[PDB]
Amino acid sequence: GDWSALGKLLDKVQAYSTAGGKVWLSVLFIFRILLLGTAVESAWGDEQSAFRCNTQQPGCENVCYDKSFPISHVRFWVLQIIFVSVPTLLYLAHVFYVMRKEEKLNKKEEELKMHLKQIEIKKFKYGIEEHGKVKMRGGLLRTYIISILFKSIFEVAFLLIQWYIYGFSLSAVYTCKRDPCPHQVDCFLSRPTEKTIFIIFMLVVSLVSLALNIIELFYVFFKGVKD
Amino acid sequence: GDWSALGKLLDKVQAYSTAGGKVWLSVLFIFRILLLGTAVESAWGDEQSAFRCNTQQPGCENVCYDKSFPISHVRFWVLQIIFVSVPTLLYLAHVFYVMRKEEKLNKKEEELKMHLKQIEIKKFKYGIEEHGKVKMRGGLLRTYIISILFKSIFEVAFLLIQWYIYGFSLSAVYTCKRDPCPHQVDCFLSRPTEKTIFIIFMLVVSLVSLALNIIELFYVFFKGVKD
Ligand SMILES: CCCCCCCC(=O)OC[C@H](COP(=O)(O)O[C@@H]1[C@H](O)[C@H](O)[C@@H](OP(=O)(O)O)[C@H](OP(=O)(O)O)[C@H]1O)OC(=O)CCCCCCC
Ligand SMILES: CCCCCCCC(=O)OC[C@H](COP(=O)(O)O[C@@H]1[C@H](O)[C@H](O)[C@@H](OP(=O)(O)O)[C@H](OP(=O)(O)O)[C@H]1O)OC(=O)CCCCCCC
Repeated sequence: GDWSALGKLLDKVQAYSTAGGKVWLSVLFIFRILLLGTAVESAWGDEQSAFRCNTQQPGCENVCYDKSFPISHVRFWVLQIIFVSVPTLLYLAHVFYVMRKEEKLNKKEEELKMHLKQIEIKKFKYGIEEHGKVKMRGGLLRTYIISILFKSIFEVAFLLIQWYIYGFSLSAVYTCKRDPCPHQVDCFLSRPTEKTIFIIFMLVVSLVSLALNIIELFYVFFKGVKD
Repeated sequence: GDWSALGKLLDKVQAYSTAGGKVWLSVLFIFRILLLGTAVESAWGDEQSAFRCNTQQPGCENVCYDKSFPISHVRFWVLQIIFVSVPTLLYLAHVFYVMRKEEKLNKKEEELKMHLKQIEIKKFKYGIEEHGKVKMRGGLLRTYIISILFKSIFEVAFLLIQWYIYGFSLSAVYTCKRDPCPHQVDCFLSRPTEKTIFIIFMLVVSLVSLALNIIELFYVFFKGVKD
């Protein structure tokens, strides 16, 4: 694949994050990315060539396959993985902006050495005191919360879309009724059992990730209330 | 074919018959027998090999053909021709019995030459006077009438059966729904137009024959009333 850039960026962002965020990144790296690339994507290797129908009408097989699978599961999961990673990058960008502000303020104070008072109050407001121990307060906390909410809503929306379109199982026999197939025809899928097992596994993984980020949000809210 | 024996017997029986009976025998020989043997039977030469359906399920073609054609038209017409010829043979047998009685009575009278009175009354009762001019009176008339009625009822029964089973036309496309064919399949006949034309022609011929024998019955009833 080509997941090198996204993996590198996630490795860059995982340095400064909460424990729940680190666990979420770890499970995303292990189960969502590694498992799909290694063995899951090989199952959908001949979902088109092994598909066949019980007719001799030309062109009915392509129409029935297009009717049966509007979009492959592997591509759907890739799109989901892409769409549940942007807000972390947004948080990384905001952290880098905070770092730039810290560097400029440090340069100004080094130049200086009531200005000290305002420099210190600005360094405390952004949570930059130890030169490498950026804390979450004011803006970073807001960005983190909105990122968590966006990730959760994207995941639940994708789950609902998948539930509406396909369901959570693949029957061994599919009934096709569309031109130019005369009347109704019978078509047979390929590897229904493995696909059902992997779909259930991915559903479980998605639910676990949802619960994990919910726990992370609750913990960060409690930490904010602590102050 | 093997119609030689029946044709010979009909040639034997046509010697002594009414004009309507002779015309009926002529039309039966010309249109019913000659036409069917010459060209009509060749049309149903590949009604099985040219039949095909739009499926690749093994054994569906035979089942659909058996569903479509319970009995071929040619065999039905042959059976009809056979079943609308027996009563003429029965009349021929009765005429031969009358001839035997005439020969025995002639032998007895030649032996003799009040007995003359009874011989003459028996020769008049059976209508045997001129030694070769047998007339219809008493028993022959009854046999002729019952033969005509039996022929008419057989013909109308066969016509009704054909109307109930097939109809009077063959559509170019037939819909088949029977195991092991999955759902419904489309099957295509062979030479629908020629078969429809010949079916209509045979129906017209049968109606003409029915009208002819009705006219013959009316004429013979009038002749009987004449006495
Ligand atoms: C049931 C758990 C409920 C809490 C779950 C909390 C989340 C969880 O499960 O792991 C993350 C957590 C915090 O780790 P993290 O390094 O971020 O935080 C440490 C500590 O918990 C305080 O946050 C700070 O020290 P102190 O306290 O001011 O001296 C300081 O962090 P910070 O403030 O400078 O950033 C750290 O010493 O790890 C723990 O071991 C918590 C202690 C209890 C671990 C044992 C379980 C009670
Ligand atoms: C509209 C027709 C209505 C009648 C249709 C009648 C049926 C029809 O169309 O053809 C058969 C018919 C009878 O022929 P067939 O030879 O059986 O009978 C002749 C005749 O008609 C009488 O029956 C008898 O003679 P006669 O009269 O006693 O001297 C004698 O027969 P039979 O008694 O010994 O067995 C015969 O001379 O032929 C005709 O030419 C009828 C005369 C009219 C022909 C012209 C048309 C009027």
